[PDB]
Amino acid sequence: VTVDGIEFPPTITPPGSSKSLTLLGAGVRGIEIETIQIKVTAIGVYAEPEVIASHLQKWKGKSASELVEDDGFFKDLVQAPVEKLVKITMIKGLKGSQYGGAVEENIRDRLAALDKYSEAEEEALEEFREFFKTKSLPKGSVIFFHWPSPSTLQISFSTDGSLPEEAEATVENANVAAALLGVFLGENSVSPSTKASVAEGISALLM
Repeated sequence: VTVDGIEFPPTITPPGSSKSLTLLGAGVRGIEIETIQIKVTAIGVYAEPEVIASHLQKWKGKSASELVEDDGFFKDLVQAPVEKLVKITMIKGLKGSQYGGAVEENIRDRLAALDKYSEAEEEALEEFREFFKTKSLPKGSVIFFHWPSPSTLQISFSTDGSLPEEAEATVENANVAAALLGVFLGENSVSPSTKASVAEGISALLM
């Protein structure tokens, strides 16, 4: 499986973890320059297939096109209490503070909309901001977002693109954790391509 020349492995064990997760789908974050789509990142989404399948039973029989159009499906996915991992490979290089500010803005907008942005969420976003502050994210580098639990976010990163040995940082906050996942799979998604791919992955899995 490859996305814009970036191959996503069928499985990944999250940094520091023992549980092997399976690729559900992958896509890109696209931004436009005067109507032209530019690919900035490739995004791969991983979870435990047997396990996540058992929380999404209600969606069996539905095709990819049907899941894609159903917002409750992605909500289930986001909310499902199983281990998840998102692997992001940079296609255009960015400053960590740029990548980090963009994600933070997305999350904050989501928390605001849900009316779930209080002091705790602010402090968690600070930790998230702190992670990317002095980092550079060149072409080919990789960020790992790992949700061992829906309220626990573990982050790591390698300039190399190689798999970190361990998680570098942990952010403990249910709302921010879930909103970040939503950046990818949610109403607040930056990547319709990833969502369509994950839908196509899960559809096939449920049959």
